[PDB]
Amino acid sequence: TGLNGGSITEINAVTSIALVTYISWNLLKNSNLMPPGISSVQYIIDFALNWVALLLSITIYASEPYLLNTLILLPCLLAFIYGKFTSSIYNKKKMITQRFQLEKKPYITAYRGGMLILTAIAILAVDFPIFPRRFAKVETWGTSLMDLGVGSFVFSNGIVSSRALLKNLSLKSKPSFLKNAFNALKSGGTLLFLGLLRLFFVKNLEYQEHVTEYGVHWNFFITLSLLPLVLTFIDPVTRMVPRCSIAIFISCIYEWLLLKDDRTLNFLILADRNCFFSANREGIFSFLGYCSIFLWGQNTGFYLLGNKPTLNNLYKPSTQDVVAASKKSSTWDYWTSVTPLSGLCIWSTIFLVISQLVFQYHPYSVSRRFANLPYTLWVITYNLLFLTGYCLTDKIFGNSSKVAECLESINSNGLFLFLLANVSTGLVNMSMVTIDSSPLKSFLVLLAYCSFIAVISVFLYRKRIFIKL
Ligand SMILES: CCCCCCCCCCCCCCCC(=O)SCCNC(=O)CCNC(=O)[C@H](O)C(C)(C)COP(=O)(O)OP(=O)(O)OC[C@H]1O[C@@H](n2cnc3c(N)ncnc32)[C@H](O)[C@@H]1OP(=O)(O)O
Repeated sequence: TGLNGGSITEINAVTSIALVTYISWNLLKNSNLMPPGISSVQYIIDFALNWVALLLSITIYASEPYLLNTLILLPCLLAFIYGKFTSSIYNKKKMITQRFQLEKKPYITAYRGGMLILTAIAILAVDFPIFPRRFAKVETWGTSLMDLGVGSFVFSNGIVSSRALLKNLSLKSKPSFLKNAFNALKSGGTLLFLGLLRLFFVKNLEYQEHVTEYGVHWNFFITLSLLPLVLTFIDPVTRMVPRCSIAIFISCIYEWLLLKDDRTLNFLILADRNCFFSANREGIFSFLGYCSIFLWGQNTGFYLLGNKPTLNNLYKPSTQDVVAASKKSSTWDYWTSVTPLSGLCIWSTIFLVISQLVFQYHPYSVSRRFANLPYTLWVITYNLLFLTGYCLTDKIFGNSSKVAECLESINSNGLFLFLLANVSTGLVNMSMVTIDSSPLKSFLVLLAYCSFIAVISVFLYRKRIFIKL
């Protein structure tokens, strides 16, 4: 680390392989040349498309992603054409009779699985000399590949956590104010406990400082735990204003406070670590950006988790039908009641136009350490623009009415496999010296580790075992 990072135009090219391989898998599956029953060929193809391709893209072919993105796509298209040439239900009454329910979407499963796979690879890949130094994290100002996961995980959690509000809306009795706090504590208990355990153990660890990231005591597992508890209190205010109008206000207030004078920056950068507040400045101050990211994720998760469009679902959680509203509908309810793709396109366009003008006037640059406005804009725009393609692929190929096994397996056992991967890298880091390894040895070690994780994950999934911590 310690070097200025790369650019966005390289990060996009490096990370597009996750969507390219998904499209290739869909094409190959629809080519109909594969045998119907499960076999070794299916597992080999799945493992080569999911795990190995990302490993090659991150490490060896990092200097030529455009050449890698075609050798996977073209043969599958040729096979699809060959199969198509060689080869010899939706009802409106159902939609009328259907009520409002939650549904499990496949592209969300793929989007969650790919991020976990990439995180699991890149956690260990950073300790070897074959991993380019441009992708390592940067201190204060700068952009890199490893500064995006921290925002992406918060965005994904915000997207998912809206189904609780959608479900509780159908309830005929309002839960008490003290009951939601208990629910939030129950949801965040394991993360809070694992975060607190590190404070009691750092003294025994006596590892490197790394204080400048979050502080002496603060941690990411506390930031993830405290968000729902704080956002519980916000609902009475949202009774009067839309949810996004709170994120906008918070972002504007924080940016005005940062750009008003240089005193705040001087305190944040040069102040001595004397008292508790001075020893955890960054962890406390990045909360005002993480809250905005979480709120925007929650707002985005309103029109994706349903099974049919409802009334005013672009900005409000609602279950009212639009069939009765279709009689002499106004010009507002016609535009603010959309299918998932229509909402995603509108929000992507608005955020692109806002960011393209914000980036031309901000004197400073992106900074994860403080989580200022440009970082949030970049994090949100990237995720919206990837979800748009992920959703469009399903509509083009027509499967909205399962996905590769290695994606579902890693999606169904997230936290446990994350901890297992962390322990594995911790073991390899002490079983050998990494910085003095030859490239072939490094590649073999990475391949063996990937195979071990994949085998364990699939074995847990087949036998129907789900571990909740
Ligand atoms: C493509 C890549 C793009 C981004 C590309 C950018 C770069 C990407 C990083 C790369 C650069 C290296 C890496 C940097 C970053 C670090 O180096 S480190 C980052 C730090 N990471 C962490 O701390 C891990 C955080 N983990 C968590 O927040 C969570 O525990 C997990 C593991 C993500 C998910 O946990 P969980 O929510 O308990 O999971 P789970 O119970 O399975 O699901 C929860 C809910 O979702 C529901 N659900 C699940 N699937 C679905 C579905 N398909 N539909 C609907 N609902 C669903 C479940 O039914 C459940 O519903 P409820 O029961 O809540 O009602």
